[PDB]
Amino acid sequence: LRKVVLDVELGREQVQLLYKPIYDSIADSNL
Amino acid sequence: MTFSSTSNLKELLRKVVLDVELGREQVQLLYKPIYDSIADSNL
Repeated sequence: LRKVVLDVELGREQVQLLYKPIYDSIADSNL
Repeated sequence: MTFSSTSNLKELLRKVVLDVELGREQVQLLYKPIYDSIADSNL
């Protein structure tokens, strides 16, 4: 018979960059 | 002469029935907001 999969919601949660409002970014490859 | 004499002869008297509005209450589907439908005719 036909095979059907229960399309359930799994997978690890996405992670967000929460630090940005605090730190003052300094970007330079010369450091 | 008395109406009580002819009371039993129901076929002579006008038949009137008072409306009652009797029946069965409609049954709504309350579960719809909670569930996610998966309609497939070959499950």
